[PDB]
Amino acid sequence: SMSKTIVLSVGEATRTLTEIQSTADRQIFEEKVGPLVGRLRLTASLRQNGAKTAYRVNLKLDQADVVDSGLPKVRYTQVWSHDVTIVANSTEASRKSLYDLTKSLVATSQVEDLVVNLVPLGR
Amino acid sequence: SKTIVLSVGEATRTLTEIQSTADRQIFEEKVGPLVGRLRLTASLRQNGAKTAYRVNLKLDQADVVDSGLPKVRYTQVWSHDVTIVANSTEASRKSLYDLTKSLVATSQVEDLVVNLVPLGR
RNA sequence: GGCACAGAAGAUAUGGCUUCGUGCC
Repeated sequence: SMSKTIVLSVGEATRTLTEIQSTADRQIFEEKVGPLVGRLRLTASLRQNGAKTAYRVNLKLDQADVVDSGLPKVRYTQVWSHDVTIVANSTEASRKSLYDLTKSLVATSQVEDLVVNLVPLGR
Repeated sequence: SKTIVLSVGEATRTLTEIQSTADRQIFEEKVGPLVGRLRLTASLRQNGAKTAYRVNLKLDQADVVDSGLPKVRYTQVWSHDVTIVANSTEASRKSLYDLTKSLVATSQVEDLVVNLVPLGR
């Protein structure tokens, strides 16, 4: 209850990423299940540019593939990172619109097909 | 012609392909002035080793104020970089897809992008 | 020379870029 988390729902299941590191710049959430190697991990950071005219949100989801013939071992890692440029004097509506448009984009079957089957966008 | 349709509430935005190369495509919302049209750029490439693919997706949103003559004030962007291992299971790829679908839909992520509120509750 | 790197920093984004690091021919 008291560790901070982000909870991801995939259909009927939910997957809780527990915060394992927090610094002024950066945050790391990891899923507390399974082998200690290759746990699902979310790295997130917020940063201003030198001019203080824009922000950069970085989010990075690392999904490792662990095989366990004896003791566990990460075979490979697949990653989906995000890089969001927010302008400091932007209207809130402009940021909500970017968010709304991306939530829709990622939710499309076309983007599912691209990532899962390498099928080009456009129908 | 080729399109992708995005749905916000009861509204839709139709992005239409205006360009393609062997490994890149550019979609715009072909509505209104040419100034500041919503744009999606999509790329697919291989590893140096040919053991992985990188998918790049980038949404550029200009802020246009139309007081007679349109002008871009600023542009905000949300880009994605996806690393897909070549020999991987469809299940593992679909899982990463679903986890990210869910990640972006969280109100924590909205709070981050819209209000700069750090993640974790 | 050429190439690799989910190495680091910068960039409101042809961000298919720049610089720096490390490694392979």
